[PDB]
Amino acid sequence: GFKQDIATIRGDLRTYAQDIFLAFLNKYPDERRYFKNYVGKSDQELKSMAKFGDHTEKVFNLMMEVADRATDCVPLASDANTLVQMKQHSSLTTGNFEKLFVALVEYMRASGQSFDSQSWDRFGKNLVSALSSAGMK
Ligand code: HEM
Repeated sequence: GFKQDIATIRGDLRTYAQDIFLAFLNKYPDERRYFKNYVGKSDQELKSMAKFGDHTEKVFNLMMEVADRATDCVPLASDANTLVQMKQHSSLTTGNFEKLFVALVEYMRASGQSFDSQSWDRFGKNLVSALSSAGMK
């Protein structure tokens, strides 16, 4: 279930973080414009870029903390507020986050692995609602 998936992701966070983040950028290539250091870099070039690994790790660690603090895939309003108020997110809208969760759920469905994809899609929906409530356009 969803709690086991957090443990699966955390066990190999760097690899899952890098692989899901790349799946996101490759499915929605316009999103790469927000990451001006990752423009014009192949998957293997980014795996060799220390800041890419550090960024993706820090993003997925926070995502897994928000997921673990959720109850029945409902995130805390305080965690949504953190994601809205972050300086690095100031230009974003809820559609950037729904694209990340669409990509994440499709990655999970395609993997060899027994992810609770329906729960990640619900979590993403609930998080988008919470981001909108915390003032994201
Ligand atoms: C639940 C989803 C997300 C979480 C948990 C998250 C978390 C984070 C964290 C923790 C950082 C700082 C990392 C560091 O200092 O190295 C960060 C940076 C950033 N985030 Fe997000 N983020 C999310 C979704 C998104 C989305 C959908 C976008 C844009 C499409 C985005 C754009 C950025 C950008 C542009 C930065 C600055 C890049 C950098 O660290 O150099 N984030 N995010």
